[PDB]
Amino acid sequence: SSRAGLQFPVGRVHRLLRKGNYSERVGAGAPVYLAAVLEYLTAEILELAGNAARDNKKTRIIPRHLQLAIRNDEELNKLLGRVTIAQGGVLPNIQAVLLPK
DNA sequence: ATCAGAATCCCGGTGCCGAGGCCGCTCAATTGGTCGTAGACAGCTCTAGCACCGCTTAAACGCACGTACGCGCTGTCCCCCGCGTTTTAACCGCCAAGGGGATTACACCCAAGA
Repeated sequence: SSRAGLQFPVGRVHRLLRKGNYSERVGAGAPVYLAAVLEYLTAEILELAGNAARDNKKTRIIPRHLQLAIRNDEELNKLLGRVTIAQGGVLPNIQAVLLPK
């Protein structure tokens, strides 16, 4: 992790890939790549959640912040389409035909 | 246009259990070395993909006319929209079923074992 400049563990990812019964041999660049991708995804999600929390005057990330960060982003909603977030709720979307005319 | 009215958001205020910081190891991560096979690279090939022509024809577009599905407007009465009353989902103290100490007054005498 220190040689690749990543916060996610490289040895743990390598051990998980070796014990997960995915392939006979595992290279040295695949765990680094997977850890980097996971770290980038986590960083994007956490930044969006922190922005949503700052928009609500909150200092702690709650599942509602994660839901608002995932649903507002198009790519994050496409990647997590069939993903359900517990205690996250939904978006405050009201149809125009239901408003008082 | 205009007001009275219940419903909603932000601020003193507070404290507490969840969020956050620190210590000891020890089992997983790291270093160093010896096998070693799956991976990278060069070579032959012919089959598979690609571009183009000859002859053919049913498919696709413009024309003609109305109409019936498409859609605005109307008469109705309906069954949800919404408030008032407890109640049903559980939460919270005294009866009449029994288990036990206590008694057979008071004072005196005789006989026979450890």
